[PDB]
Amino acid sequence: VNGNATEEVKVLLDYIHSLDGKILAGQHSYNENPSSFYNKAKEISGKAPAVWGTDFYWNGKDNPGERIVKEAIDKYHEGAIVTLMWHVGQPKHDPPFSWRESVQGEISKKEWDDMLTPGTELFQRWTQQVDQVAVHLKKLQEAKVPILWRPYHEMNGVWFWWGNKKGKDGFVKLWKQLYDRLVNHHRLNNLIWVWNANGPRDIPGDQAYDYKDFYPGHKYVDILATDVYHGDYEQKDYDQLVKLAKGKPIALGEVGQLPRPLVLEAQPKWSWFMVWSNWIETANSPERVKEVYGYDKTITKDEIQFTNER
Repeated sequence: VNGNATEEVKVLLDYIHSLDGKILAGQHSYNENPSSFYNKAKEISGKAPAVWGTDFYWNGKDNPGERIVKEAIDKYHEGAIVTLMWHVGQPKHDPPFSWRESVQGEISKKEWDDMLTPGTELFQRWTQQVDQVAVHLKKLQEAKVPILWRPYHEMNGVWFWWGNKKGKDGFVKLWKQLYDRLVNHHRLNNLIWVWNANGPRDIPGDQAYDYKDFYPGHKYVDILATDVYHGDYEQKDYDQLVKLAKGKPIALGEVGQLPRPLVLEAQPKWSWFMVWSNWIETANSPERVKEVYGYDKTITKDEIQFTNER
């Protein structure tokens, strides 16, 4: 969607568009030890994941960005595909951001509106929090690393402060404001924009609403993704996301229980999956990890081949 996209983004997006039934194996790690569960997945399966993921979440004393960037460049240099997300507290707060009180804290309609209104204190504070991540994305651009960038994820859920914000002044306006700041202000051209929702559900106190109610338009999204835990690979949910994506790639942005081959045969459009940290052990038997990593359509790091290198 970025006319100024770098060559590594165009190469990676062409590769993802070419998967046509194949799926990249991926693994997320907490940024405190940003490859610890990537390495565990390799120990369990015998193969390194194709996709390496971590998170800019500033939950501890120190800004994690430098540590993340150093390992992302190393993993890219090792041949992995890099994905990054960003748990973050509210503009009204400072890091480290409390999980319960900030990331999942309440936000008023006025505070939300102010964060989307240039000139207010909350908009100014929001720009500063964005810039604390942008500086690291810019270092990754200088290293020529393309990023599967998944900001403000699970936005159809009710649990995050940015969640369940409907209407033209809701989530889609936050997405576009972040897009403008990163692409136009910071001239970040190495990002692939992954709009990463949650599987919908109508559970009291724990709802996640329809995908389309939070989609900012094709102009602002490269890839659509969803998070599927408990093995809940519903065919109808897959059909809903494929319909919204209208030819854009889709992916399993987070999973716990891995998708079995039968699920992947029925749902071939998933372009990657990313297991959430130690769910690689707690939600999957070693046999299941090996079954999925060994499936003929699953691509691990050693198997990535860009068509221009053949």
